[PDB]
Amino acid sequence: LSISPIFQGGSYQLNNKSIDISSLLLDKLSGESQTVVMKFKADKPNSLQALFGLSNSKAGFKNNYFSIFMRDSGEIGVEIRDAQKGINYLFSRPASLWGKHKGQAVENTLVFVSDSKDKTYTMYVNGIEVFSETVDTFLPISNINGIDKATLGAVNREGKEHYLAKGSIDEISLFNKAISDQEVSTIPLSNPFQLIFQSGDSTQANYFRIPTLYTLSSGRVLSSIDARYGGTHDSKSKINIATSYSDDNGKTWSEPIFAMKFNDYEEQLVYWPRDNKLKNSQISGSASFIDSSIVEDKKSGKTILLADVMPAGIGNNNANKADSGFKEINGHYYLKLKKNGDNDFRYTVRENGVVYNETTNKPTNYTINDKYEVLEGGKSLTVEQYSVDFDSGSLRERHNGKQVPMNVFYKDSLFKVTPTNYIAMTTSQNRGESWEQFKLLPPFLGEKHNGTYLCPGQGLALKSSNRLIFATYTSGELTYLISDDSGQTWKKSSASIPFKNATAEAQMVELRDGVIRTFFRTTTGKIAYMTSRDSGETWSKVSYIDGIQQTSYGTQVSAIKYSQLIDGKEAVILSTPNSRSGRKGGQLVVGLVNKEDDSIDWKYHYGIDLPSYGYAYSAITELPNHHIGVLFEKYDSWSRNELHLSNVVQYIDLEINDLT
Ligand SMILES: CC(=O)N[C@H]1[C@H]([C@H](O)[C@H](O)CO)OC(C(=O)O)=C[C@@H]1O
Ligand SMILES: O=S(=O)(O)[C@]1(CNC2CCCCC2)C[C@@H](O)[C@@H](O)C1
Repeated sequence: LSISPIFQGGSYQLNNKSIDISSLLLDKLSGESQTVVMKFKADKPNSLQALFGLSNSKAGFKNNYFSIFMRDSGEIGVEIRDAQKGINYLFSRPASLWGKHKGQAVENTLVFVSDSKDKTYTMYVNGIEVFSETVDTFLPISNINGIDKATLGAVNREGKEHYLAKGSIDEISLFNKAISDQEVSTIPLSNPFQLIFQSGDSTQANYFRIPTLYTLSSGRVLSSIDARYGGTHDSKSKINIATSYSDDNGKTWSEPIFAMKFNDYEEQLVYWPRDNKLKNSQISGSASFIDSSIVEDKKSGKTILLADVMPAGIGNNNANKADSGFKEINGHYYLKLKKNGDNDFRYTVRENGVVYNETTNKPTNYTINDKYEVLEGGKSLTVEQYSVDFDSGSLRERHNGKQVPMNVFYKDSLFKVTPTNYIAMTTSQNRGESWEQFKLLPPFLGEKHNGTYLCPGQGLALKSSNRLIFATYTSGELTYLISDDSGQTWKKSSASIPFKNATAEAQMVELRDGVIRTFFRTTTGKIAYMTSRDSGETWSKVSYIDGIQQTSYGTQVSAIKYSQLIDGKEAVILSTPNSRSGRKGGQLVVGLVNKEDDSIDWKYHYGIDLPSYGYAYSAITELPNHHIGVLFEKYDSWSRNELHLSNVVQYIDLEINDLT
């Protein structure tokens, strides 16, 4: 750093008894700007505990203190309080911490900058900015009226220990300066994780959800994700699908590119509001992609990626359930279009993108190209792009002066698709270095049924054939999409399930040649499964796994077949929260296959981090060196308290010995 600390100490054990460092620190504090750098572990935290306190300990001044505190939910924050000044600041962010990794307490690196010149308080944990708050009336942390105690592991209020901590502070430094963002980035870290996608990267999305991982035949490992712009909200929103790969067993990852992108709205990095008045603000006029899945095709060598596609302002809540968006004429399916001013859909898209008029069966002078863009007489039509802002105190979506190709999925398009959900595919011929323009899959359940929903994660490539399968769900069933010709044509295999309107997110493993077990989310608090023994043509009844708990609403479960024997048996690995309370208590569960009947003995449970720390959607893959890569949402993506968090989708590397 550009300056030396005014105080430095270390190896403090916090065992429900605070340590007083007043004599060491208080007379060193000077000026109105301070930086606290603290390396600390808390693998068995109390419900709510202070790591560091500056306080007025005298009778009558219980509300005059500064503290850095944490919760056993993983939340970190500060309080800055002075009764005389009439100031009570509370800043925090959920899901900011690690507890344990590979059975070992994680050294978290916390940097808090209190900057009087910019009147801004900024918190970083593990190299990640979790909050930055500017105020009209700045309160320097050591200018609190009557401060007489500096405390580790509690806050001294009126002579008593409040917020008693269990943990350790291995290193703490304080500086009479607000160190710059640049200098913060030089502070050495001890992180157990890495980021593949992150705020400020090439996607310019401040948020990410729905990770995938897939190990390709070359040894490259590929990842996809929802790059979500309008906070962490599902569609309707602006969301693109981004990808990144690793050629060195997950050690380093490429700068992300888009596999599927719309441009009716600008790609903006926005700090979405988290207060109770505005947090449900939602980009409402943008088209989007959501929930991707990846597979590799042995035949063509192509990588194939599917995702749901949502027209402008559409998501699963308002998608028309009674319309596929296609017209069936003969045995063929054609995308329907509504033209500006018509109250019905009087057009279809035919072969070679010719826009046809259904009311008179004439072709028009309009065509749809390979990017689903509108051409008139071969000339590209355009629309004006939108940008979003909260400058007026609420969400505004408005034209920004920039023209972009007119797309049938856009709000401002001359021709518009049916307001319902679709599935598209794209392919890469260079293992994720570039992606083709996407194609819509045809409808599978008839003219008047909305599309199914893609199960995020991996598709399945069968070992002994060229069959490709992508699981999807809808009301009352899993609908497996099957291709035997490199994704050129698809057919459905329907498998009834005993829940109506479920989110039956399903992932498959091939237990042995032609035998597929599918594990899926339900509404019962238990993960279910079904088996196919004819490469997906037919499916067994549904069974449930005991020994793992989910919530009533459930969470995606990822699943792989391990290439190596474990305890002499074939192994399957599941990744899921294990909790009936929320999306937390992340585990990998190792199951050994009983060859006699293909039953699975769930023998090992690996705790990814604390039971109380967040874990939601996840991706797992066997890396080429036989380690396991896990990319997962490290927060509760269901909780309405943990919306719009940045850099919570994280990646770790595990070995089987860590799991057993
Ligand atoms: C297409 C879509 O909306 N998919 C979303 C899915 C869906 O909303 C479901 O109906 C309710 O779980 O929910 C979740 C979720 O965190 O639970 C993530 C998906 O991105
Ligand atoms: O067996 S595959 O289905 O082709 C696959 C990869 N197998 C290799 C075997 C050799 C070690 C690394 C993983 C498993 C799925 O989880 C995908 O990652 C693709």
